[PDB]
Amino acid sequence: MEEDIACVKDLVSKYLANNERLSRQKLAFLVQTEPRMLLMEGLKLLSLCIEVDSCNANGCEHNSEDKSVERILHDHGVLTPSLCFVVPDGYKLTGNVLILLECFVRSSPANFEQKYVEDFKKLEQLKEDLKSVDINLIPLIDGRTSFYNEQIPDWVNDKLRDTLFSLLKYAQESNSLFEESEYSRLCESLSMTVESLNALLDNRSNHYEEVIASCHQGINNKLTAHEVKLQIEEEYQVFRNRLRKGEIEGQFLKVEKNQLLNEFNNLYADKVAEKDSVEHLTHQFKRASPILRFLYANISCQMQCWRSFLNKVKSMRILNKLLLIFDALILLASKHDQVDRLVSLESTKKDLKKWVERRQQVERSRTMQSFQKNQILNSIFQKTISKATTALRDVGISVDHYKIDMEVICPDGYIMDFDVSGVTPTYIMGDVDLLKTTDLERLSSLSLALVNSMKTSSTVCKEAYCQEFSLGETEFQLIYQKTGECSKCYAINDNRVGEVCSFYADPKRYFPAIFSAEVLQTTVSTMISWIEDCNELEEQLDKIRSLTKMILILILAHPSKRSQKLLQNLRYFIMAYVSDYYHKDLIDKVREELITDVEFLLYRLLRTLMGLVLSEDVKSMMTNRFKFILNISYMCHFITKETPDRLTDQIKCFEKFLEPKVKFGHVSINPADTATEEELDDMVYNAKKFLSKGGCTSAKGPSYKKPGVSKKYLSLLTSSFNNGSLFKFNKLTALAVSQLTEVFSRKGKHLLNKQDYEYKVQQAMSNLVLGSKQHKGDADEADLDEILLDGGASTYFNQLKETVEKIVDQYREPVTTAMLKNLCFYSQESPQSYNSVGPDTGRLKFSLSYKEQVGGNRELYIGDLRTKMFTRLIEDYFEALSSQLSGSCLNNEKEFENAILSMKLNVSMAHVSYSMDHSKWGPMMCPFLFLTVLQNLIFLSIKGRDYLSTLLMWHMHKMVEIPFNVVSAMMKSFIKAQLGTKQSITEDFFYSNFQIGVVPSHISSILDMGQGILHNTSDFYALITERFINYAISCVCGGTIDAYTSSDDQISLFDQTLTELLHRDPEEFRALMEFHYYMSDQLNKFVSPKSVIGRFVAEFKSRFFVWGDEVPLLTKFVAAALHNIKCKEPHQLAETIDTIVDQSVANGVPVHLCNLIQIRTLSLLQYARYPIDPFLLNCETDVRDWVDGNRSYRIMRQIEGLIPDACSKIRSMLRRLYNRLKTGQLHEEFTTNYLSSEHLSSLKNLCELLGVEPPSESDLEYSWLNLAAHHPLRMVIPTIVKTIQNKLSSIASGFVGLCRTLGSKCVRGPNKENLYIKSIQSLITGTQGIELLTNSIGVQYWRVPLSVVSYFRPLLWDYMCISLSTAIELGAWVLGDPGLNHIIHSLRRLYPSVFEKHIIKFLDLCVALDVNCEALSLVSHIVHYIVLSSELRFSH
Ligand SMILES: [Mn+2]
Repeated sequence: MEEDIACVKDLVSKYLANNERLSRQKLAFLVQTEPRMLLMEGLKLLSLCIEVDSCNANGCEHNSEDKSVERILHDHGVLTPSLCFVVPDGYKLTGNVLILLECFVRSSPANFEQKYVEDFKKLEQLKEDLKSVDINLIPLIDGRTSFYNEQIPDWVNDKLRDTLFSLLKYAQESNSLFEESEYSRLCESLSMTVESLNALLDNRSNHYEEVIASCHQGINNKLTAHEVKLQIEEEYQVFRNRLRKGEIEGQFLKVEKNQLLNEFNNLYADKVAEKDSVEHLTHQFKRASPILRFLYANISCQMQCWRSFLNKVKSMRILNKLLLIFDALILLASKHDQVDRLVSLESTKKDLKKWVERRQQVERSRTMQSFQKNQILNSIFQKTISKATTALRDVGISVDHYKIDMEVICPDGYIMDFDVSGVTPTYIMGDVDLLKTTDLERLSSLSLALVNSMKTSSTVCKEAYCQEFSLGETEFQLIYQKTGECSKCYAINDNRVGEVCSFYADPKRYFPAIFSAEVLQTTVSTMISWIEDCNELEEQLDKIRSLTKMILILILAHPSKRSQKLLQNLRYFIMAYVSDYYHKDLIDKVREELITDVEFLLYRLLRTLMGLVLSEDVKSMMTNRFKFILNISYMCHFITKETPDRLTDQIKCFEKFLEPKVKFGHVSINPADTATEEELDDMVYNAKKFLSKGGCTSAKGPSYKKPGVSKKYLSLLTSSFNNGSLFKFNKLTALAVSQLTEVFSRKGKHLLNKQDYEYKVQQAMSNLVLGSKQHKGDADEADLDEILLDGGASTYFNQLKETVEKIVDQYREPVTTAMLKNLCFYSQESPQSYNSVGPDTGRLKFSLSYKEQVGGNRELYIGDLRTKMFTRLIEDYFEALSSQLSGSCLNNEKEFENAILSMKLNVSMAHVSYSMDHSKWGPMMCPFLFLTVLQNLIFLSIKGRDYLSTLLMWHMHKMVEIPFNVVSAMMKSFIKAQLGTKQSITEDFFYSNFQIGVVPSHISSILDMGQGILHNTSDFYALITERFINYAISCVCGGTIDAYTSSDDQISLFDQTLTELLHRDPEEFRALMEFHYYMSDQLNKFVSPKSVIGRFVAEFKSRFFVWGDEVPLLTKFVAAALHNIKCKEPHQLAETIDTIVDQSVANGVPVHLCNLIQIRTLSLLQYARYPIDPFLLNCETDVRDWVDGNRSYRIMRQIEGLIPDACSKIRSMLRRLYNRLKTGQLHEEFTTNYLSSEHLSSLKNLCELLGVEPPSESDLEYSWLNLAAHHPLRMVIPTIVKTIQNKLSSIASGFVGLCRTLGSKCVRGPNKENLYIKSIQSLITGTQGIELLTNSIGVQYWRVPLSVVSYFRPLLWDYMCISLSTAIELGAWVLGDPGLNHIIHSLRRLYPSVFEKHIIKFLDLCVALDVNCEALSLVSHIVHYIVLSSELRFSH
């Protein structure tokens, strides 16, 4: 035993680095002969060296004596109260800023992220607590995946761990101490960790057997193919016989196009007259809304230089009264600009009324008088301007400042009297034709004004803030009082006469109309040219044009979810109108609640448009009008989707989640990590009730909306599948709350002047009453007591105790190797012996949230990494099972493409195409149903499926978290209803009767199946059920039905037999479809009322197909392109925009909109003072050759259009090179002639090698600004390394941030110093070369670079490498006339990168051409199209 101990002490005696504290640990280490003490001092040595590399790597002072944070601040003299006992690894105190460091090692990813978020939550607790002791805390977590360090070699450490593990093999150690929980925890903690985990005990406590018994209750799952057919035929015959006087006929009808219009016009008859002329509509429209009234009317430099200079100088450092001095300078500039702001809009966009200005000026002059005469004011002005001029000497000067020296020359001889004497002398309805752009231009100006008004800094009569926007030789002013991001009251006014219009909106919703002026008009023109018929010319096109323009402008002027949902129900309605058989309950889901009298006007416009489009004599064509109406809906897709209200949307999504639960009757209250008797009993009872589902054999069978699957149909399905025939200060604020509640009760003379008081008492009550109802945890899954600890981070414990007891009193009136070994060596809590309910660590803890979608708030389920891995295991197991099948279509592009081909082929033969959407696919499904359909299968090649069964059972008992905002709002509502509108909905009564007991926080039920958590299981089940139902229908009527399913929206294709049947017998077809509805409803596959069947359109995955061509679907992609401008480096922003435009042009959207959207994006970049370099965004005025072309191709195209003749010589030399780039002249000579070090001498030698030399004295004269020539642009080394490392707010706020960062410290230099863009512009200013732009791109300028400014980059080298990449990528026609293998190859070429970053024919060249430049789309593209005939003939 002691031989290998002497070998490992010899090993430490050889391979240890010389450290004194490690010689102290070596001194206590080598004197130990006990193996547990050798393991403790050895792992303490290793984790101690981890703390050495952590504290020395992060610069923190090492905590060796296990000093707490209160000990750290206690030794520094910072008095803290009794806080949480946390022992950090390293600490560093710098003034009032403390830095804490904690490090750990984990082998498994779940314990790594788990201890990561546990230590993250503890350091956020210390962050808020020491923030309440006024200390800015900087937490640092150094989590390491390996046991390596900077002290012991790798194989020596592996020999150490294999030596200690070679000491763990003896039995007397584990028999003596360190029992099998800590022994398996230690031995598995030192492992290198998986399907079918088997290191468990599987203590099923008589519960799994009961569920298996309830699953095999009456299901045969063993029948042959002779009883199934007879059973199905008998049941269908009984159903048909019942369909005469019994069942509700499946609620299927037959379209009467005129009746649908007469029902849509009379729909929603709250207050709408069904007689509206176009002229009266326009008259009401141009005077409808105050914003709408602001446009459609009959309206009719030294100051801005000073304003900008003052802003930029005030921003950084100058002082800290300052605003007073700046406003005084503004008044002097205005009074000297006598011969257009009047209220003197000062810095930060604020104005003063010229009255208190004189008063505080008198006060300042009197204070300066007592400092013992107008010259002292001028002297202060020179002091301030001198500080300004030196701060601008730093890097600015007279950079386009246009002679700010006026206040230096004129007022030297000068006066309050002059100022006041200069200040003292200083309908809404119209007819603007709907043919010009003035309306849209005014809308764009107002939208830009709002978006820029969002940028208020908010530091520290009419003292509100103002923004400016100009017009056709006039200058308006927007006024707003409250800053921030919330909806406010805005006022548009002028200075001439009144014109003070007012409204109340939200600024961050008006983004999609900032610079869109020629885009929308072209969309409208295309939509109308789509309707160039031979019948609607009789005075109808102008009405349609006015209607579409009014619709667009009303949508863009008023963003509201109501109009969005209205036009979505409109696309559903038109899909139903064009079809053959629609659902009877359709119009119930098309009517909505509309308010504010604007949505009613929108509905009147839509009704008139539908009447003008779908009147008599339409039988000429139908495709164009259908496409037009679809485009009007996806024109409602223009509205920004940014959750206009958070709390109401969360309440609504939670209500949609919970209503079907209480309708069933299995809502549970918070359990605690265990399994009591009553909940298991009611679980089994409701699982049995889930299977009752009385069929049509009874007298009340077709309930048609109740969840639950019938036992007989499930048994039939399982039997047909197993047979080879289916698929083959606290006290004072609390007393303030109490006295204000007393006021609310009795003292009502002062009605409401306590808004801020209302907020603070609301927050106090919500934090206080929820402090006594902590809804106990004991799981520590990173989110159980956050907000209650934020509110509690500044409060004492006994304080909370006395507050909660006094508030309930006043509320009753109106009515050991455990801890020292955890942090060093072994991991966190690991899965242990689990019951049939949970993993013995939790109970599959999930949490709910809402998702932003243009249609409706989708539900989202989020969980821990452990649960995520369990669900991923179930997911890919069922994914393998489904890939063994073929009918499914979720993610495999091959089968989806096959579905598209089959759909096209079927529609081309004028057959019937059934569409199907399933309502409430989330809640109506159930994991128990999955367990029951799985347990009754065969699946020949077994054992190991019991693990899958218990995993699926873990989902049977799962928990969801109610957000704290919801329960706080419910408590406020209950208090308001108890102290002081009687519309108690089911959820409110549920919350109230729960509050009578204990408040609920966690919910557990049966039929939840959180969306996305079990996606592939749902796909598998839906595939099986759809195939079985189609087989049943083909057996009943002798037909053939194909199906394609995506787990929510499915399509079905009927053969010629069913089409002939529909053409011959409508009654049998209606009976067959009602029987399909009955079958799909017996199993939990409820059909949504939006499902329509017909032979004109096919609805699948938001892609519509008709006979002939396919729907171009323009406006959806147009409005998508107008959106999504985030806060990134504008190169990546242009990448994203070009990708979206490439998808759009892969579609049917006419090219002319590509160029317009790109011009809009370039204008948005121009407005942000960001140099329009050529490599930023693609060329414009594009040819129709967006096919077979990459982004590099379009960059090459714009450079060739930008260079008249040199590109021709470059193309000639490159063709001669590519002819020599073949065998015999391999790239080794070229890669050795790379020469990316000094200059373009490589190309000089290449062109002089085989002919024409380049035209010098003009080639180097062309160069562009690469601002990221040394480092990327920061905002608060090639790209290959970024790809290797990646291998392992609102939308308007993004644009606001983009404009903010591009003005502040953004770019840095080769000296590790930050600077501005205007810094570079003031650095060049000329010096042999001026911008020399061409069509809006400020590019192409240099004379002879050869040491002060290296930000430039020649055009010829970039064009050369990009042309080489484009040529080797695709084709050789581009020179005409108008994953891991790459890593291995980069390791082969780059010698020093082998020890720095390790973790065929032309690949060497393409990877070589990426180390120098970073934006030429190489790595991104390495790892169908519909074009018009005329645009193709326009191609070159
Ligand atoms: Mn659908």
